[PDB]
Amino acid sequence: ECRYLFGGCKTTSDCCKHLGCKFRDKYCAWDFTFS
Repeated sequence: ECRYLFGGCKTTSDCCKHLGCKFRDKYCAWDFTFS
């Protein structure tokens, strides 16, 4: 399920688009392109 900003993600492939799961916070933080 696309875990928007601050969405519990088990991995990077568990978040929305512009978001990326970082092995640390457990949530989904922006990550896609230079912005």
